[PDB]
Amino acid sequence: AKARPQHIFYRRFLGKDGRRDPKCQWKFAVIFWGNDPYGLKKLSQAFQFGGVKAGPVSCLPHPGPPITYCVYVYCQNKDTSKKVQMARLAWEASHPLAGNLQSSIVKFKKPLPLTQ
Amino acid sequence: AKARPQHIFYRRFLGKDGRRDPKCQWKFAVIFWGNDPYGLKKLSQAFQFGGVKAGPVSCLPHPGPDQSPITYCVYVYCQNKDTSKKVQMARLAWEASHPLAGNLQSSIVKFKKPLPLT
Ligand SMILES: [Mg+2]
Repeated sequence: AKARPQHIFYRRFLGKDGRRDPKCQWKFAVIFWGNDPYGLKKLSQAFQFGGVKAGPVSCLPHPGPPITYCVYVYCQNKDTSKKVQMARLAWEASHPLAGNLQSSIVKFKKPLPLTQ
Repeated sequence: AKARPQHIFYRRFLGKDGRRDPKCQWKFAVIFWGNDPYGLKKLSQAFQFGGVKAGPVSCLPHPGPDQSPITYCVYVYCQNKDTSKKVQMARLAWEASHPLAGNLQSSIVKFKKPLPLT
């Protein structure tokens, strides 16, 4: 529903990257974090392609003595991950509505079983 | 509460790596993933030190067509790559120590930018 235009933006932005190469192992990702969770929720729903899959929204730990929500985006190759980092950054500049998420590229040693 | 014995195992195991070393930035972590949430929950509650902080349990995606176990995971954020591997060992010790605990797969994590954890 609400995350739909954002989805199409990434759809043509990522281009070839969205399609999945069965050989590549899921070893990199992009973590987005902000204070407004529903924004991340729409980001999570938007980044759903064969080649780029976002996990659900969750938190980072903070010592109690404001919650920080985050969403992890998993991508087949390091090249793609940077692209996702740009993709959102473009949307943020493109659409003034969208809040400004901080982010960081993620590097896994051992691959993950996203598929097969 | 139920993850008290597990917490104390790590408390002594990690030793000084549990401390802050405040100069350090958080750019490393360890992702644990398996098919049993509540084991990961207990892990998450156990890993809670000044130098090692675990996020809550979450999932990894799967595609609609794929038959899947609905695997869950927890991130364990750290000071340095030094602590991150130690974390990986710490859990493996507990897994070999206590046969009860299901054997989680895991992976050391590396971040580009530091995360806001202080
Ligand atoms: Mg803006």
